[PDB]
Amino acid sequence: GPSVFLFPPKPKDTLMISRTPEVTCVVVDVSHEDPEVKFNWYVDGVEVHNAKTKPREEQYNSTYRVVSVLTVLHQDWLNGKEYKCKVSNKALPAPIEKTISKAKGQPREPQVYTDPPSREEMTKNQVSLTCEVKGFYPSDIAVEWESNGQPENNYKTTPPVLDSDGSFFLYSKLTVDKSRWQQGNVFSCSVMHEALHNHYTQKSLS
Amino acid sequence: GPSVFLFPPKPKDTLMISRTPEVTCVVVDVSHEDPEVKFNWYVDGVEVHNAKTKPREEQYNSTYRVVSVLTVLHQDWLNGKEYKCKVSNKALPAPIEKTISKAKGQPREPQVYTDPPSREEMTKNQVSLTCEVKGFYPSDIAVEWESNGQPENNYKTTPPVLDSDGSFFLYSKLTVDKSRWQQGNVFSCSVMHEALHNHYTQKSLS
Ligand SMILES: *[C@@H]1O[C@H](CO[C@@H]2O[C@@H](C)[C@@H](O)[C@@H](O)[C@@H]2O)[C@@H](O[C@@H]2O[C@H](CO)[C@@H](O[C@@H]3O[C@H](CO[C@H]4O[C@H](CO)[C@@H](O)[C@H](O)[C@@H]4O[C@@H]4O[C@H](CO)[C@@H](O)[C@H](O)[C@H]4NC(C)=O)[C@@H](O)[C@H](O[C@H]4O[C@H](CO)[C@@H](O)[C@H](O)[C@@H]4O)[C@@H]3O)[C@H](O)[C@H]2NC(C)=O)[C@H](O)[C@H]1NC(C)=O
Ligand SMILES: *[C@@H]1O[C@H](CO[C@@H]2O[C@@H](C)[C@@H](O)[C@@H](O)[C@@H]2O)[C@@H](O[C@@H]2O[C@H](CO)[C@@H](O[C@@H]3O[C@H](CO[C@H]4O[C@H](CO)[C@@H](O)[C@H](O)[C@@H]4O[C@@H]4O[C@H](CO)[C@@H](O)[C@H](O)[C@H]4NC(C)=O)[C@@H](O)[C@H](O[C@H]4O[C@H](CO)[C@@H](O)[C@H](O)[C@@H]4O)[C@@H]3O)[C@H](O)[C@H]2NC(C)=O)[C@H](O)[C@H]1NC(C)=O
Ligand SMILES: [Zn+2]
Ligand SMILES: [Zn+2]
Ligand SMILES: [Zn+2]
Ligand SMILES: [Zn+2]
Ligand SMILES: [Zn+2]
Ligand SMILES: [Zn+2]
Repeated sequence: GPSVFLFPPKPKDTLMISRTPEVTCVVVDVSHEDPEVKFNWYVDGVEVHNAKTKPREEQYNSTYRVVSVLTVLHQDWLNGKEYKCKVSNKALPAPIEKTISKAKGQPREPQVYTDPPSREEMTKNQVSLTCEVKGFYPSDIAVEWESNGQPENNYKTTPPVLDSDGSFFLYSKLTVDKSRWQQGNVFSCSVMHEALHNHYTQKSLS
Repeated sequence: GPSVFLFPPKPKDTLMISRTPEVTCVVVDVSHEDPEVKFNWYVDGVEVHNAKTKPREEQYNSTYRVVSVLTVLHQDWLNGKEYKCKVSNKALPAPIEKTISKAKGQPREPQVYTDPPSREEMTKNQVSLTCEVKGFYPSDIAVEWESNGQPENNYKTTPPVLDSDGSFFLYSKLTVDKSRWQQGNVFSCSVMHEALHNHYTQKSLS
């Protein structure tokens, strides 16, 4: 019969109050004989009624796919509230229930350190600026680079790695030509994480 | 019917001539009515006959599982030879063929840099020694730490990350208490990779 998938908000949407985090409940393999789909949403077991369900959409494999979106409150998600999607369909023996929440566990604030290019690499035409983020929990995190208000997008970040103390770490490598680095330009590593003050911090390098 | 899975050698076994890399051809879901399994092995399409097939082994879901192991030559694997496992069974319409080789692509030698703890972290009771390995291809790689001939095992390494030039990088973080680091002890980052001389290099820190 039908199958339900429940997806969390985009991590960056949970960390910036300016943005609207949403949870998305997707039902696939809805038949033509049983096309009616009913969604019920609960927040910590309390039924809520402000969800937005889109009209069914027929797929190329002859099934219907229907989606329901519930906006979530910034503080609710961060405070660990649980979001239950309940899907009812005539072709089902009983309704399907899916629950989702923010990654659970005691939060731990990242420590952010920047490291300049080593001497050996300062013989190359391009040098690595490194941002070390360690000791954070949970693993949800965003890292960007900037200089003079404008973003520096020639960077790559490792996934979070589980450390031996149960927290996470990662590294972010921004590559700039010596041209800008030897002029003394300030480059900034920006880190977003729930456990930071305002979920934000930045460390500069020069 | 039956299914075949073909697994490569352990990466570290391919980089040390002392060791014996092996490719392993696993056949699952062999029935009781058709228990006979025949393996044929080819190296670049040439049939070879030195493989070691283990006796069938009945599983808890009422099927047989049978495994064939072919030793591979250090230089053959590194030189991109292709290993074909061919499985024949009466319950099959036609034999199943699986081919495997070393990750393909032009090799690129890693650059290894070590970075000492930043000043900010030197206020903590434990400091991070960092080993940056960048510019390597393919992504198969091994990284360890040592000091005075003995291994330093309190470390974590990020997975390889695909860089913007199509090569890979990673970082390895060894955590030691200031006790050993302030005594001036030499810690060594050891990197194994096909494209290094003897597939090995090391960079020390102090
Ligand atoms: C009939 O067709 C249905 C529609 O599929 C589309 O229609 C045609 C055109 C086909 O060509 C399809 O290829 C095409 O995609 C099928 O629906 C799919 O069903 C499967 C299960 O049978 C679902 O698989 C599950 O996918 C989860 C991830 O889904 C995200 O990622 C997909 C890309 O990787 C993407 O297509 C999805 O839309 C969704 O993408 C995210 O959506 C959210 C919310 O909208 C966004 O917030 C994100 O930004 C999106 N991110 C990305 C990267 O797009 C998996 O998580 C899940 O793995 C789970 O199940 C596995 C086992 O399967 C477990 O092991 C695991 O632990 C976990 O529980 C799972 O694979 C798929 O999502 C459905 N696709 C869509 C679009 O809804 C029908 O299956 C098909 N039926 C038949 C009989 O043919
Ligand atoms: C009947 O039972 C068979 C035996 O399974 C065991 O028996 C009983 C006790 C059950 O309780 C089982 O849980 C138990 O495991 C089943 O065989 C299994 O079939 C599935 C497919 O149906 C196979 O899945 C495939 O697994 C690949 C990885 O396999 C490695 O990792 C497994 C753990 O993750 C491990 O169990 C395997 O032994 C193997 O482990 C490696 O072995 C090599 C060589 O020996 C070593 O060199 C490594 O060091 C080992 N590494 C590790 C970590 O152990 C996957 O790669 C593969 O994903 C592939 O297929 C998927 C789709 O499924 C693709 O999407 C993907 O792209 C890729 O192609 C796949 O999942 C599984 O390996 C089989 N298990 C064994 C032990 O052989 C039967 O399936 C089952 N049948 C029925 C009808 O019940
Ligand atoms: Zn229809
Ligand atoms: Zn719950
Ligand atoms: Zn907040
Ligand atoms: Zn039997
Ligand atoms: Zn081939
Ligand atoms: Zn060699």
